[PDB]
Amino acid sequence: AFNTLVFSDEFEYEGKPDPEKWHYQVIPPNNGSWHNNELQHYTNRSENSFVSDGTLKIRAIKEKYTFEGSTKDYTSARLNSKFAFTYGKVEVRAKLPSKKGTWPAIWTLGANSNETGNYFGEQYGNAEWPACGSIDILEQNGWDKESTIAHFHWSDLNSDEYQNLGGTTPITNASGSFHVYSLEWNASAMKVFLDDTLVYELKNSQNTPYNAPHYLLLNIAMGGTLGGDIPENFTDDIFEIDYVRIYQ
Ligand SMILES: OC[C@H]1O[C@@H](O[C@@H]2[C@@H](O)[C@H](O[C@@H]3[C@@H](O)[C@@H](O)O[C@H](CO)[C@H]3O)O[C@H](CO)[C@H]2O)[C@H](O)[C@@H](O)[C@@H]1O
Ligand SMILES: [Ca+2]
Repeated sequence: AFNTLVFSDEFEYEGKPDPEKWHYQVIPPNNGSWHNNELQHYTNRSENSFVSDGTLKIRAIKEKYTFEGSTKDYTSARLNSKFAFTYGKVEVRAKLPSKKGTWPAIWTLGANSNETGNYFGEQYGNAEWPACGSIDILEQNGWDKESTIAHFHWSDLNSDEYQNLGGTTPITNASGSFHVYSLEWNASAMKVFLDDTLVYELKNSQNTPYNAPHYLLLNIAMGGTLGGDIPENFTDDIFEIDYVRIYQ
């Protein structure tokens, strides 16, 4: 159904993520910290993201880092697409971090999120999460690298009731072998796959925030709710992305 390519990055250049395509988040949203009790700051430096040899790397590092008076013990990157879209098929081919404590994600936020320091501000609205909606195409927690997560977080348009549900699936060699993490999203349903396996399908409806533009996020959080305990010896780890493609 989704046969027209509308956004892609094949990462076949060298240096910073293409600034026509990617926006960095660096300002923490919660008084000097990220959410979910996560332990990193996110930066735009070559320490934490770079493109080389046909692939994007996001790299989390145990490193003391201070931003605007708030010191953390880890650094990473959190990218947002400067493409916003309503419906489509998103495909991201990647290798995931292997190390305990890492929490990689490939996900979306409604573009009316107005999250601090994002790219779209109040252009589309001002719907504080979860009312803006989100789709998790991929997460892994810190303690089980043999499973992936797909999940949805939202409140219905006629509600302040927060909903959150999804599924998981087994994965083999998530760090050493590329897999394709994908979403097929239309007015009827949102389906998340790992290669050809359906991880979760949620029916769409007008009562949901999944009928207006979303943007993509790519990140590695450290610690926090799904990162869990980080080994004392942690040095650094990479989330390597061969491409992002979006079709409509
Ligand atoms: O909106 C203010 C509200 O924010 C809540 O923080 C949420 C985070 O819980 C949420 O975490 C993401 C997960 O839902 C899941 O989508 O996967 C991603 C990637 O792993 C997680 O980051 O992210 C949204 C958007 O940044 C935050 O708004 C606080 O918990 C809550 O107290 C506060 O009111
Ligand atoms: Ca590539």
